[PDB]
Amino acid sequence: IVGGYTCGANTVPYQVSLNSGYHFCGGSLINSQWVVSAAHCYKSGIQVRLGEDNINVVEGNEQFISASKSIVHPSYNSNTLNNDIMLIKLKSAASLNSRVASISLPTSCASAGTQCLISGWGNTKSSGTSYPDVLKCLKAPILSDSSCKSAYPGQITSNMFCAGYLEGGKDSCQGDSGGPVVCSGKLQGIVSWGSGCAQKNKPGVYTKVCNYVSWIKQTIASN
Ligand SMILES: NC1=NCc2ccccc21
Ligand SMILES: [Ca+2]
Repeated sequence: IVGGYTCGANTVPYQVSLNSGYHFCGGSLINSQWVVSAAHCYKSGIQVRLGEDNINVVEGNEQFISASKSIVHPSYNSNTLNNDIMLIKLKSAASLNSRVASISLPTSCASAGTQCLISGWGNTKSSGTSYPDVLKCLKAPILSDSSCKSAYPGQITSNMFCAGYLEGGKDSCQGDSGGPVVCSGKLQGIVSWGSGCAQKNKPGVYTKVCNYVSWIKQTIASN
């Protein structure tokens, strides 16, 4: 997260870290057994880390749970990042509490201009590299589809939206992928891609979760 702020420990209790020896992506807890992330975060041997603030220090509220299965969206296209969504099932259910909590799925899509909370442990610099140990947060509005498509001609599908600031300075970044965009208490986005981080006229691009609610619900009911 570039241009954001330190969230505060466990203030984003649905935020998870995906670990394969090291943090490599975010995700969102949607019930005690299931996490949503980005398809481009797929790999084998994922451990889901819940209740994290400093990802390099055991502070006492973490739960570390191996994935038993991962399900990449059937239409995911790794070339274009269309349908950049996957589901991860936990081998044992998380113990839900104030610091480990699920986030609700959309009941409809959200409007342009709606303010959202984006969070993650990704790079905090727009030029160069610095990775935080503690979770970072950013408040950012959903941008109009025309501003999104103008920024990324030929790359935006109906399964993507942009959020952030056309002036730059505030954005998600590498290492935030798979994490949440929460608007009005609903998981409306998954951190997906962008051109650079926090650059003018290049806002972040997010998977449009509201298009996937039926797929999510049916997939988790059958797995
Ligand atoms: N907003 C983003 N710009 C580049 C990038 C990489 C990975 C996730 C998000 C972004
Ligand atoms: Ca920790």
